[PDB]
Amino acid sequence: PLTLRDVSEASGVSEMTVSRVLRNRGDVSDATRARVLAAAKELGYVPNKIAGALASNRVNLVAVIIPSLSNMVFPEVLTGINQVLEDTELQPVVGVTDYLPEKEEKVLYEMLSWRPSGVIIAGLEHSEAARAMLDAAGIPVVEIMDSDGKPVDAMVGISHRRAGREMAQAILKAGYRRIGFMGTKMPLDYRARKRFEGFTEVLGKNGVEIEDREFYSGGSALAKGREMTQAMLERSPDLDFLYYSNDMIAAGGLLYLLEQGIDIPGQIGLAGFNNVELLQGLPRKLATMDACRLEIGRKAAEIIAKRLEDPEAEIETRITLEPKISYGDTLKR
Amino acid sequence: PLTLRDVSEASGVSEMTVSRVLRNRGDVSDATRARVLAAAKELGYVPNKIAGALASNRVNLVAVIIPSLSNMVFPEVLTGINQVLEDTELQPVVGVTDYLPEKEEKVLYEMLSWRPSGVIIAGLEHSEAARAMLDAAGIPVVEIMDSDGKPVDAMVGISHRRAGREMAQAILKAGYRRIGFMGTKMPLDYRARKRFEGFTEVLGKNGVEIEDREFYSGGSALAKGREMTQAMLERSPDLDFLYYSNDMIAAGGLLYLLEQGIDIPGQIGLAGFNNVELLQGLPRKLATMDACRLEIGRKAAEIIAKRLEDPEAEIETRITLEPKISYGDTLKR
Repeated sequence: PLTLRDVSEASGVSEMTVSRVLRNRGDVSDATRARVLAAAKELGYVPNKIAGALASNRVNLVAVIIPSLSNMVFPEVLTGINQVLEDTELQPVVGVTDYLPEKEEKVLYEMLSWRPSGVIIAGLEHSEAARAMLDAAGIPVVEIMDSDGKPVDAMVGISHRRAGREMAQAILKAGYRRIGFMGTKMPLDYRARKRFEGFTEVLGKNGVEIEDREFYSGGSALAKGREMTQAMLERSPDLDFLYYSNDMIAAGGLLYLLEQGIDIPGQIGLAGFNNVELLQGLPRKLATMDACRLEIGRKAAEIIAKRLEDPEAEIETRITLEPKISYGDTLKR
Repeated sequence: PLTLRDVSEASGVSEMTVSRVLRNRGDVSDATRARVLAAAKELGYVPNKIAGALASNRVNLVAVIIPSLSNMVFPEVLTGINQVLEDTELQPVVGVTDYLPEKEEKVLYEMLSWRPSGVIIAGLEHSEAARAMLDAAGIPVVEIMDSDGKPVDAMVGISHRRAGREMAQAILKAGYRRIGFMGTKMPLDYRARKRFEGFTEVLGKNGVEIEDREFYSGGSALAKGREMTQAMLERSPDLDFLYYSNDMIAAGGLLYLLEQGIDIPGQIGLAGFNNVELLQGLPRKLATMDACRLEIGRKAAEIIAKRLEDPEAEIETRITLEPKISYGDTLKR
């Protein structure tokens, strides 16, 4: 339970003092200061830093609202965020939405009621109520991962539309026909859907129609990649190329194909998305594209950091990154 | 920055009434209570719920302090925490510590200054002050994952010493001699070290020892497991079993061996720890032991939830889970 009337018995000081020192209030000699502070540090007493008004006087909490920590996209984004804010000032905290508009709305509401200093949130699609909240927050807001839309305030991401188009072009160039696509967390993941639309736009444009497609509404996973790939290949045995919404499922498909002794890319080419580290420990190098996860995280915390230092900041807020396709050895012939 | 006045003018009622609807203090009819709430949502207004000082008045935040989100262990614990708190008015928030004591203390301090309603923190080893804060807090505190040492308050986990000891029992029994051990994130990960210890013991008491051993200071990685394993069969090509600190690196080693066309557990068997979903997508089924990730998180949340609704309750706060080894391929023989 421990409280103030306890820092006194140790600090041995009146009652009055303790406060005047904990929040840098009065003068108090350089000795009486580190006198009570060190007394409370022995007890484990931590000053109440939240007791305070609405905006203007906010807590050092930076709200990081993302869809999932189960893939391997955001763990890296958060790592970027931390490095930048590690310059002890603001404290990043993560809230998970599971891609549900409804839960994103409920989570942002909760965190906003705590009066944070900043908000870093994933994607550009939100419910009407959630969008209204990000608009009426008197604090900086950085929407991350996607730049195929209209940001509320700040933005840092890549164009998923492009990601899809580029991959489709490289595959057409490489000479594949009879494609086939597999994606997870659909239709909830708006970015994966955009990548698929970019892909689709180019193929049709060149008179090509995807031969087969498999969409799973649940989460990404290695097992799911093996399952979908084997199911699709039995359904459409003559496909020469498989495009996955992400590296994880692609990895699962890779291991299944190799296990079946199929020639990659001789018979079948493959490509995924995100360029996660896990790709470096596989027997073959999967074609993919870097989602720029680390940089997006560092840059997002970079904005919020400046904004809070110099209100009149006056610096770039909407950043669009353009990663390149890592070809590996599963696409080019 | 929107204010009550904004909600009042768009609602048609007095700020005093808006406040009573929001602070849920009045006796306002549901017709006007609904008109006010409906107006707050159109505007994007979020009520400041941080008007409570120190002990007695806490925010509805649940501090979830863990070391990493980059392994494949904690995202799952978090899912379990979320499932249980889904019902409640509590909102879990995560803080990463990178396994560093000094940093765990900084994160714990910051969050404790926001006066949370509960704390879920990984492990039993904390700095002097960090441990003191946890005990000075007047809230439910649950230490998760490790059940070895002594807790400050609540606890949910497994004995990592037992884990290593059990995996040693099964290994020796199957005939293996000349064991190799690979670990990652040591000496930062106390729990992995505890597993290595119980593993050693059973082996030393049976007159057996690790032929080749390599500890790694960095993070788990499928690629790292791959490199490590290759540098060990090149250094000591006569090993017959490889025990890994976690499944991530084990999976890397596994793929490598099957790539080298060797038989498992024919020429050499292998095992890990955690039992991550990723294992489900591999060509062979790696022997390992469940870390009870999901269950631990649900149970920690449950403890915090029940101790918040009825501080007088009296419930099981010290829980030790006992998972059993998961065989299949790679070990039995």
